[PDB]
Amino acid sequence: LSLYEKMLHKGMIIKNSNVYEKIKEIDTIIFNKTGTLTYGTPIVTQFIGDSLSLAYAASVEALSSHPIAKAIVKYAKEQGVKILEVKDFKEISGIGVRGKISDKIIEVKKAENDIAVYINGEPIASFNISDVPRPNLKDYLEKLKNEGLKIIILSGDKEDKVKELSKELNIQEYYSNLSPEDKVRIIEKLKQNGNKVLMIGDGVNDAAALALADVSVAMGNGVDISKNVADIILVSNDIGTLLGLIKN
Ligand SMILES: Nc1ncnc2c1ncn2[C@@H]1O[C@H](COP(=O)(O)O)[C@@H](O)[C@H]1O
Repeated sequence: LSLYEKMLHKGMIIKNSNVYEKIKEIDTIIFNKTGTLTYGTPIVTQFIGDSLSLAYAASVEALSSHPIAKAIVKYAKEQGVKILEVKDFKEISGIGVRGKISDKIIEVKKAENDIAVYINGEPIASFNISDVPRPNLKDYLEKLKNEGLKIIILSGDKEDKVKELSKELNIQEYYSNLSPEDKVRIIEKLKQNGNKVLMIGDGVNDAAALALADVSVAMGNGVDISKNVADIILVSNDIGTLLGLIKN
């Protein structure tokens, strides 16, 4: 039907209307990592420590709703340990959680294996938690060879998580440990350098960068601040779908 309907049926909401004109001009495609190149769901990739520590950690995390707490709880159930009764539980907002089991103070909190487990102030185990990447690569390579598109990846994630993923999809140019303010500035430079930037984002740390892109795409599973500022919503959460469109 109408162009809007065609796109919607392609899995794309076009909030803008001028965006088509804008797309022919784009020469730089920037991906925010989290929830764009990956699902937005943290998993335990590794636990270091024993099963008693695992049980303690999950028992305490069972009382939090944070995605990380959930991922630990889920990992432990899969190992087959059961949830223990916790007393004097406390979330902290910044660090993590705390609680008392069998006369032992248990804390599960961040660190830098970012997540540590402390039994009576002594770090006893840790979790390495990370994301699940979306299936694909060729799609992106079709971009590289499509037009002469430069592809950049950005995230507030650590240089280890980002380097690994960029190695994976074969992107040379990426930047890690970035705050929104950093991202705004990188895009700023690019636009000042005369580049036309299309950016795909998803979630809190992407909104301000997206608002500043020449054309902006938010993911379907993306947060509201991101979507109310995006030119396009990939309600399909299917990047490939968006790719094709870039193949004008
Ligand atoms: N329930 C939790 N268990 C362990 N660590 C947490 C928890 N909640 C927050 N954190 C830590 O706090 C950081 C930032 O939290 P957030 O700002 O809410 O995403 C996370 O990356 C974790 O290191």
